[PDB]
Amino acid sequence: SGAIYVGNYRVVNRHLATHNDWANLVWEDSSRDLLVSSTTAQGCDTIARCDCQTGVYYCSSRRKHYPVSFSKPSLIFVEASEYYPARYQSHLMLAVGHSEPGDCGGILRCQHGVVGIVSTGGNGLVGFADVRDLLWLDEE
Ligand SMILES: COCc1ccccc1CC(=O)N1CCC[C@H](C(N)=O)C1
Ligand SMILES: [Zn+2]
Repeated sequence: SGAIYVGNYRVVNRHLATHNDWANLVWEDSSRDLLVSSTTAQGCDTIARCDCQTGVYYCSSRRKHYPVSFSKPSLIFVEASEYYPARYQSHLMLAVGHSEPGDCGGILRCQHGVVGIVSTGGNGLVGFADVRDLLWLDEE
C-alpha cells in the first residue's frame, strides 16, 4: 500500500484505488496501473522532472529503503493476476530488487523528487509505474 500526495492530488495504484477515489477522479489509465484523485488538503511531495536511472525505493515487506538502478519507462508484459488479465503495462520501469504482493504503492525517489510507485514484482525483480511525464501534477 502507499500513495503520492502532490498539491491537491493523490496518486495511487489503480488496482488499489478506493470507492472515494473513483468518485473524486481526475485521471486514470488501466494500461499504466495509475489513478489520480482530488484531495481537500495540500500534499508535500515533489515530482521529479528528469531522466535519472538510479534512486531509492521503499520495500514494505522488508521495512527497508533500497538503492536501485532501474530501466527507462517501457511497455512490459505483465502476467495475469486477480486485478488484470495478462497484458502489456506501459510506462513501467524494472529493477533487480525484492518485491512481494503488498509492496505496491512504495515510493521510488531520486535527487529530484518522486519518480514513481511500486506496481509489479517478479523473482528478484521490482517494477515501478513512472509519474515523471505527468507534468499537469505540478499545476492547478
Ligand atoms: C509489488 O510486487 C507485487 C508482486 C511481487 C511478486 C510477485 C507478484 C506480484 C504481484 C504483481 O506483480 N501484480 C499483482 C497486482 C497488479 C500488478 C499490475 N500492475 O498488473 C501485478
Ligand atoms: Zn532525477
